[PDB]
Order: sequence, then structure tokens, then C-alpha cells
Amino acid sequence: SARKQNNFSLAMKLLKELHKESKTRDDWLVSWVQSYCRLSHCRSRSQGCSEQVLTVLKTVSLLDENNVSSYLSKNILAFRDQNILLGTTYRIIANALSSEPACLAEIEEDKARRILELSEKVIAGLYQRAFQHLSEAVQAAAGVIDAYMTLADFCDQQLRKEEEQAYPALVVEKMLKALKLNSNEARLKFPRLLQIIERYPEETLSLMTKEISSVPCWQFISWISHMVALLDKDQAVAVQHSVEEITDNYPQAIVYPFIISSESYSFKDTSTGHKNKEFVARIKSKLDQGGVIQDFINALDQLSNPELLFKDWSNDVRAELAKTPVNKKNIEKMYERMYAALGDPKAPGLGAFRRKFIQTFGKEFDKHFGKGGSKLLRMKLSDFNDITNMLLLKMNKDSKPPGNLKECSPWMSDFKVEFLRNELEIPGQYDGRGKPLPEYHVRIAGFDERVTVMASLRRPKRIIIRGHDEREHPFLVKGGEDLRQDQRVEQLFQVMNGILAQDSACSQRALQLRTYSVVPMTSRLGLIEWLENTVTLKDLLLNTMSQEEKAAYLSDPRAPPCEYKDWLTKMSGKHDVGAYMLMYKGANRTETVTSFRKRESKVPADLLKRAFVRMSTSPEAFLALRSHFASSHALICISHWILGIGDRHLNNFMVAMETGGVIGIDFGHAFGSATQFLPVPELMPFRLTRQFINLMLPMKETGLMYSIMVHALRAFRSDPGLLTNTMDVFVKEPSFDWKNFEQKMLKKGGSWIQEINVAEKNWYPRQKICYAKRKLAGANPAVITCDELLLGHEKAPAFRDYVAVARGSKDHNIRAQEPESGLSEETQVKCLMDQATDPNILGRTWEGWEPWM
Repeated sequence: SARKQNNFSLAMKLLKELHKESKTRDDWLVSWVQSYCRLSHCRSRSQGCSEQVLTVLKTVSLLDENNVSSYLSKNILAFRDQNILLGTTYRIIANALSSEPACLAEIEEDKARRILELSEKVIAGLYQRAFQHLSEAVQAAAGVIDAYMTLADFCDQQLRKEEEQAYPALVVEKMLKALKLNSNEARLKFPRLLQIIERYPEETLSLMTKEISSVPCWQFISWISHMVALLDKDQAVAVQHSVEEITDNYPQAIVYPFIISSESYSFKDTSTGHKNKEFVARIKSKLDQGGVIQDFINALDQLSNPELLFKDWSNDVRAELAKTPVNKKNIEKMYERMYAALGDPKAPGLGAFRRKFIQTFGKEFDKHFGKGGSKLLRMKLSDFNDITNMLLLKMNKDSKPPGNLKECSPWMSDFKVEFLRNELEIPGQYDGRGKPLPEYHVRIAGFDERVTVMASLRRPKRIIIRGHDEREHPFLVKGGEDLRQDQRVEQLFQVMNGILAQDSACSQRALQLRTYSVVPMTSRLGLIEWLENTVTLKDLLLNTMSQEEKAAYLSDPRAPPCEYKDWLTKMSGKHDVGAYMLMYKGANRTETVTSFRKRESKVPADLLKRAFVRMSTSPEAFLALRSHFASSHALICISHWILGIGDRHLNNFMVAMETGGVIGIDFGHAFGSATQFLPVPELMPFRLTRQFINLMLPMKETGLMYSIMVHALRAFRSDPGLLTNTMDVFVKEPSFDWKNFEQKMLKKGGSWIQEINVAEKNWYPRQKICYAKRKLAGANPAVITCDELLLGHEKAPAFRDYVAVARGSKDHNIRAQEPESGLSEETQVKCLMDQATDPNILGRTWEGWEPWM
């Protein structure tokens, strides 16, 4: 327990006094020495390179002492554990030696000759010794999976070194055998096998096809979206039986991934290309056999507004016809896909699903298609696509609020619970991690009549659909948005808080990210759970202000917004977006900080404190509200900095007014992209402004937001691997690229209007992982931000000014006083906080980010 809780030197103090009473009787000295080895490894984990060896040669001197002539001689359990321990010690020494330039030979010659038993030659010998010891261990529930996983990750990290042998033949089988019983760590490490297969198509293919059949089926649902997209391309024979039997056993965790993968499909003209076509046809035929999932998706499609759908269509055509002058036989097929459920006034029939508004849309916009069908369908010339925006204006002028009745979708409204029909099985379940029980999963037995529309620049609708469990499950249907990235970041947060719940430092504080289920049934149509009793942070700040204060904030051009705009346009001379380009060089640190402080001194300081004290009615529960708010916000801030998540404006943050916890949404920039592909880069690692500092104003910010961030960062960086492997899987996913990045950017407006072609090479889906590993293994956040600016804002005339303002001044801004790498957790988080609260950075950020509040 002491070793588990990181409370070191207490296990040492007790083991020193327990050493004598361990060799008098057998079957105890082996356990004593193995615990000593585990303690030494754990202590060496959190130490420097020079001291890492000095604390592991001592144990190996003691571990080799008290030799095999004991209970260890033959019970093939102590032997296996000891082999694992020797392998771990040797690999630790090898990693410590190799990480440095091998200039660690400043220790006394005694240790030099002690480690010289078996330059690069000794390193290779140590690696070989570790490999042999691990092989000996694996040659022999719990206690056996450990050796399998140890050898597997050893081989994986050895192979990863070559990216910048017989290991692939080993690791695949050695980890599939472990996963066969139960292994969540290998479950999260599964797509590394896919990367191995892509790297070594000539080996282990038949090995997997023979081995993957033995594994239980339900351990694959958590990664089914990778396999379904995999079988589209080559190497589909690697795993095809598992998909077939999983769509046989559980034909509900496959339908949506299959639909999204089959929306964009590919094949080959060879025998292999001709192969798997019958397979995918058979899978699609055995699925949707009742034709009810497609009916549900079509019914939900009518719920989405048509105005923003046509806006997305206009963006798509104005991008394709412009950037692809030689595009052929694409505009007509997209024209019919758009006609499928939106175009014709005579939709009744195949179109169907009367809405009284889409049919009203089939009453004014209908047959306004001369321009359209009569010309672009025949000559197919681009002509001018900007002569269609007044059409959108015309349909927007009649943007009546729908949803007064559910009769806007007849299938939705009269969805009686019909008898045996291959029932719907409401999306969101099938999370993996255990035996699924589809008989216990809830199913929808009726949709609520009342439907309300939110306000998020897309106007998503809220449905209050019921369930067969006699419960009411609210949901928020999102139309026209690809939710695959949201699913990926939610899985990332799941593994993140799983890591967070595996250390006494963070588990004692009950540190846990709050996640909401996200499930996209198809492209441009997904469901995100609508959490109950939550208030957006911006609304919580606004509504708690006095009426006069709110009026003076939204008007009276002395308020921070208009004053900031006037300051920018006066310092730069431009009244348009992008004036920051010349505004950055237009001021020094002193003028910027003085102006920022003057502008920030307008909004009330204790607005958050007033909001928290206005819904407590007790000095005894207000403290327990503020504490929870601060703790959760700090945790999500450090977690967001671990990834590249940016664009943390007020509307994204939601605070659960019931209990004070904070949640984040709208992960539109999964990895570092808020500081690269924008007119104005976001230089703050996270959000920490005056309303967060003054929430505990009589008590400096280094009190509660500091220890929480330190503990979370230590928990993340002390156990790399699972998190790093998951991020590497996500970045290399082929649905995450600049084919949908620009799509979701044009889904919004104003920020990063997409007109570029050379930058498509500037995506670099290989440096994101390098930067994440650097900032996770210890790196100055200023250095990381400067590197991101260098990558994304190359040959920019203001790039030098950007790096200068993101670096520091050596008189303040502690974030530039430390080595560029090898930082400790406390110093790293201090640099994070200083960058977040630097007035210079906040004073020259995007206006919409609202830096003042």
C-alpha cells in the first residue's frame, strides 16, 4: 500500500526493520526481495537520470544475492515474477543510459564496472538481457497477464524507436493472449496492432487471423469504428470474421459505424478488391433487415432545420467549384443527394415525413430551381456561385420557430411501440468494458410531443424521448455536424479519468472529468446527451449582474468590448478582423499591460463570488460550492492543456448550477490547432481570468488551483503509454485530416475562412504526437507554443513578434527563466499559470474569446 500511495521512505523504513525477519523462514525472503525490487522501480520512476541508475544497481546487487537456492528454486511463480523484475530493472537502466547522450559516466568506476558486465555495445547487451529475461518470464486471471503485457509493451517501445526483427511476431500474440481473458490496458492499446499491420503487411497477418478468432467478441466494440473503416481498404482479410460475428451477435453497436464508414467507400479492381465486396454486401443485407434504423435516421433528419443545411450546401459548392476547376461527375451526384430529402415539393412518397415547414419550404423555395436544375445540371459550368446568397437570405427572412408540435415528423410523433419489429435500441450504449446485456439496454417506446430549439449558431433541437424503462431521457440532436471528433475526445477523456482514478494523490481529491455520451448515427447527424440542470458560464456571469451593470456592459462604449475594439483599431489603424497582425508590433509590454489593466478594472471583480453567494443562503455550503468549482475547473484546465484543446471561450464552459461543477463542450480543435490555423493564434494554454482569480480573492491562486493541477499533471506524466498510444491512434485515424477540418471550420463563420492549398501539406499528422510527448515528458509551455507558431505561422512577418510575446521578458514572466526541457511538474505548472495569467498575452487575444472576464 505504501508503494501504491507513493509515500516513499515509509515502506523503506518498515522494510529495513522487516529485513531481518525474512530469511529465517523460507517463502518470505522471495516476497521481501520482490517487494524491494518493486519499491526500487517505483522510486526510480520519479527521479533524475543520474540517480536512476544509482538506486537500481543497489537492488540488483541485493537481488542477485540470496540466490535461487530457496523457494524460488522451483515453483514457477517466483521464477516468473523475478524474471519480470530483472527485465524491468535492465530496461530501466537501458532507457536511462540511452535517453542521455551517454555522458553519464561521471560516477565512480565501481558502478561503471558493475554496469559494464553486459558505449553502444553495453546498451545492446542490456537490451538483449532484458529481452531474454522477459522471454523467460512469459515462457511460464492475474499474475500471468502481467508478463504478457510487459513483453508486449517492451516490444512496442523498442519498435517505436526505429520509427525515428522478431518483435512484431511476438507482441501481437502475446497481447492477444492477455486480452483473451481480460485486459483493459491492451483493449486501449488495440489499434497499435493495426499500425503494426500497416507497417508490416508481410508478417503476423495470418497469425492474427488464426489468433483473433479465439478472443471474445465483446472486447472489440470499443474500437469497432477503426475496424469498419479498415475493411474498406486493403488488409480486410486480417479481421473479417469478427465483424460478421459481432453484427450477428449485437446488430446495434455496428449499424452507425457501418453507415458512417459506408458513406465514403473505396475498393480495388484486383481479386482482393473484388473480394470483400460480397462480404460487405452480405453485412449490409443482414443489417437493416427490418428497415427501421434507416427510418429512424430519416425521421431524425427532418428535425434539422433546412436553412443551415442549405448554408452548408452553399459552402460545399462554393468551395468545390472554385478549388477544383476540373472537377467532373461530382456536382450532379451531390445535387441528387441534396434533392433526396430537401429539394422537390413533391417529396411525399420517398421524401415523406410532413413537417409543415419543409413542406412550407416546399411551398416558397419549391420550383425556384430554374437557376439550378435547368443550367448547372446541363452545362455543369461553375459560372458564379455567389449569386445564390440572396436565396438563403430569402429563406432566412421566414425563419419561423418550429417544434410547437412533434407532428413536424410523423414517424417521430406516432411512434407507437409496435410488436416485434427489431426494436430501436436507443443509441449511446455499448461502451465495451464487460459483457454486454442487450436485454437490459433501454429502448425507445415513444417520443415526447414537446420539442424545444437551443441557440448555438446551429439551433440544435432538444428531444425528450422516452424509454421502455419508464424513464425520460433528454437528448440534443445535432444536424450537419460530424461528431466523430467529439467521440474521439470523449474517449480520450474516458481514458484520462481512468488514469486519474489510479493514484492516491488524485483519487483522494476525487478528481474526475465529467463526460457526456456522444453518438453520431451518421455523418451530419448525431446525438449528444443534454445534461440536466446546467447553465452556460456566460449566462451565469451575465444574469447575476445588476440590470444597470448589464446595460453598461452591453452598451455605453466604455465597456471592455467596445473599448478593446477601439483600442485595437486606433493602435493598428484598421477596423476589420485581422488588425491584430499590425497591432502586435504597435505596442510594447508596458502600454499593453496598462491598457489591459485599465479595461479590466471596469467589470465587477466579485461577479463569480456574487453569483455563488446568491444561490447558497449559507456560509456553510457556499464554501463547498466554491471549492468544487475551483477544483473541477483546475482539473479540466490541466487536462485540456495536455491535449491541444483551445478556443476556450465562455459559451463552451458550462457550470452545473446544481452542484457547482464545471464541464466543457464543443471540442472543435482536438489537438493543437487554436494557435496554428487562425488569423490570431490563441497563446494561452487554458482559460484563467480575473473572474477565476478573484473567486478566492483573499487567498492567492497558488492555493487550490495549484495543488490540483500539480497532482493531475503528475498522474498524467508518471504513466505514459495508454494515453500516448490513444492519442497516436486518434491522430493517425484517416477521418481526422484537412478533408473535414476545413469542413467543420466552414460550418462556422468569421474565424479562419478557408482559402489555401499549400497548407494542406502543413497539417503534419506526425508532429502533433511529438509535441504532445514533449509537453507530457517535460517541456516549457512557452517553447511548445513557439514551436506550434513556427510550424503553423511559417514565413509570417509577425512571427518573430509572436514568439517574442509568447516567450517572456526575463524580468517577469517566469515561463522564460527555466531550461527548455526537463522541467519538474511544479515548475511546469507554474509556467502554465504564468502564461495563462500573463496580462501581455490576454491583452492581445481574439475579441470573441472575451479576455477581460
